[PDB]
Amino acid sequence: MIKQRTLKNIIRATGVGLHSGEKVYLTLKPAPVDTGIVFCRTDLDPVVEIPARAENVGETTMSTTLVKGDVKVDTVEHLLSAMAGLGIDNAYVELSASEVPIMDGSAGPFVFLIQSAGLQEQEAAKKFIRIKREVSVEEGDKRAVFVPFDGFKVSFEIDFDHPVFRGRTQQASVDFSSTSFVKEVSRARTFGFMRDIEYLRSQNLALGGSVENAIVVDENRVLNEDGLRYEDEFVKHKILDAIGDLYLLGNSLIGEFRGFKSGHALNNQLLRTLIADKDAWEVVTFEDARTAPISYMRP
Ligand SMILES: CS[C@@H](Cn1nnc2cc(C#Cc3ccc(CN4CCOCC4)cc3)ccc21)N(O)CO
Ligand SMILES: [Zn+2]
Repeated sequence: MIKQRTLKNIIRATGVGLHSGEKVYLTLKPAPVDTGIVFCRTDLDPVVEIPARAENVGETTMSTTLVKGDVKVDTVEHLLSAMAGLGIDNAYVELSASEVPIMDGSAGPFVFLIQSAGLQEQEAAKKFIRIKREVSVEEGDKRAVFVPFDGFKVSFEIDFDHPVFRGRTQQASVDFSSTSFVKEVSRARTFGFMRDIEYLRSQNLALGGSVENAIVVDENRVLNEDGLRYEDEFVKHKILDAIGDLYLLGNSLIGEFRGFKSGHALNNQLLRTLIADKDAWEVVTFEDARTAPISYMRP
């Protein structure tokens, strides 16, 4: 069977919240079968526990925020993308502050931390959610859609309001094999335009931003000394974001996501619309990994 996965070992990181500028201590702890990904704030008493689920999303401005009462965990999208990409089912994420650290602005550092700690296969079938029918949300010219697909595929188009490298649009389609995430998506950094960033900074937002954790685009050219990691790093980063939001379903998807200008807010609306449309999906397991539509890397 395709088995659930957790971490072999506890692993620890430190970093800064890009939004908050706060120093945060991050601990990833192994968890047992059918735990899911569960966030908790170690700096509160009592400690509060928030499953990484669509129903616990409270804010979607610039990032996905988990909320339970007045306790928040901000910027979950990059870490959840790493845990989706590697097929982690079960883990505790323990934070000393209200925001996941930004690291280098990609999922790369999280993937390496997880893959260092090692993956542990567990004696329980991994659960998948199979898209059996098309489900779409729109807001003006923005679109997000789930369509049936025997595997996992993301198609994404961004549409800037001015040309960047001579075009307003950037498109990528990734049909995921076991290695696609690590090779072609995980290293894609977050980005902003210099005028947007200066405005955000003025409003006391993006207090942990730097060239070390974000691509800065000064109108139509990249400011960062060493340039881009991928030709279309920007759309690859939006694919990373969508993968992190998708994992809030709490099980791995069999199907295709297609986004046109779809950010955390519309991605979250698509999740809620899919969940409400129960005839469009079904939970499934694969007792034979060899006949499954998805395969993960060896543990
Ligand atoms: C979780 S990130 C999010 C998208 N997002 N939301 N807010 C963001 C802010 C930034 C930033 C920035 C930044 C600020 C200051 C500097 C330094 N200065 C520059 C040059 O001049 C002087 C020195 C550098 C860079 C980048 C991405 C952002 N996201 O991907 C959600 O998914
Ligand atoms: Zn992002």
